[PDB]
Amino acid sequence: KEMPQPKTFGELKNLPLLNTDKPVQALMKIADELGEIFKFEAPGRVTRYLSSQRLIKEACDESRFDKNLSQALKFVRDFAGDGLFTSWTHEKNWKKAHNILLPSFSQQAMKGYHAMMVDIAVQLVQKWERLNADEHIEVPEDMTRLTLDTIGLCGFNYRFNSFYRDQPHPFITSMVRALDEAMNKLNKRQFQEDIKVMNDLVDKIIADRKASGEQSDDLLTHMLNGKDPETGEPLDDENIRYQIITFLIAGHENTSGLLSFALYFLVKNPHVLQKAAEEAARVLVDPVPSYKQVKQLKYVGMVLNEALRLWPTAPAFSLYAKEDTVLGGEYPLEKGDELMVLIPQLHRDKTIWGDDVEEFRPERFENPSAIPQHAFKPFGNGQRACIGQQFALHEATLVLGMMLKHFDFEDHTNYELDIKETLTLKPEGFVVKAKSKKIPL
Ligand code: HEM
Repeated sequence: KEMPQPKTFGELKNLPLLNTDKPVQALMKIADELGEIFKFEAPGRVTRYLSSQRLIKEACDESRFDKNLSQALKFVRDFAGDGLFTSWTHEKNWKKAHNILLPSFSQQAMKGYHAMMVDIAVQLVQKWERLNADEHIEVPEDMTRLTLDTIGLCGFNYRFNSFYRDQPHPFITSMVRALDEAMNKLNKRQFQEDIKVMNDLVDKIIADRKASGEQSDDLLTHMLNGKDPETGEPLDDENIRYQIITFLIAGHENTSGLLSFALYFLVKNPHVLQKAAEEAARVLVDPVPSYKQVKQLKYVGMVLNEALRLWPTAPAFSLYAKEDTVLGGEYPLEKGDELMVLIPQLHRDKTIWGDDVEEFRPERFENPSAIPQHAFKPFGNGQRACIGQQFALHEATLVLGMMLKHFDFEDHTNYELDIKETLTLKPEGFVVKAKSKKIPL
């Protein structure tokens, strides 16, 4: 009935508790200690962190709670604007973009993006094939090159050519610096210059495409051709720009983290790596994988879900109460009160998953129906769930499948997991050696 709360520091309230490089990891320890719900205050502000499936299922009731723009999302809005990720649900442009873009992100739509995903995946595998004996792989670094380039190509048919560079394309450098700055705020001159570098490139590409009239298999074509069924209006060019920025911003780091954490768990669990590699070998019988083959990589799909269980790479989302309501028969909330869903803790709820929650066991997902509703939420909730979910999973399944077909892997440093936190999670300094199986690529 009365809510637990961690240590306060006078007027600073709980804020100093998050004065750390790893705040989600600190929050998980507070959840370990305090249980399924705790109050957390800062000077301007109050939230409640939820960790149990029992309470989070109620928080996922869209008649009662809607997505909140957290402080992080308000800072990111300085360059992401009213794109899908940083808009309120009742903003006109949220509904308009959601209606136009939804079918373009369906599983069916992945058939159209597949060729460009494969173009970048082959670049990754060729890079590793071309390493000499004395060399290792920087895993998150290379996964980030891959996901950035894939979203650039599928998003607006632009090649960042990350596998041709030590220093990223200047748009990437500006984007990464811009995110870092907004996360650090939780400079001003540089922030503005980086916003400008981002808008100018994206605005140019939109302008070039409208001029040529070329039709391609990318999201920019769908957005130029789209009309909202409700209002009948297309997106304007400004909003199209914010969406392109958002796909890069919302998508690249989470998908790179997922691939990195999956490879981490596979090298730490060689029996699981072997079962996954055996599937990859049986299924991916052609030098270039087909869309239908990726669909047949069931166990690789399970590996990815179990990596998302333990370390969901967008680990928290924020909600507000639409009206006064009582949570779990115990905790009265007022209209506008905010809740945070602490996804890594939810995914450790022993009442759902059994006592072995820290173990990496992809077989938990053998029968996707046996997972209770709202027990597994790495892509958020309801109409404000990740629009990129099918894209992320097709990309990750394709690339992991190819990695497992083409190489044997060695954890040559006996790497110790260190999770770096920004807007996303990543296994910092994770490195491996890959020995080629010398299979036609
Ligand atoms: C494993 C990779 C990914 C994870 C774990 C992930 C996670 C999430 C989560 C938890 C949300 C909800 C945020 C909130 O409630 O505040 C979200 C929203 C969103 N994501 Fe993803 N994401 C991933 C990949 C992608 C990719 C590849 C794209 C684009 C190509 C993308 C685009 C978006 C967009 C536009 C939204 C906002 C949707 C809306 O509210 O209409 N994400 N993501």
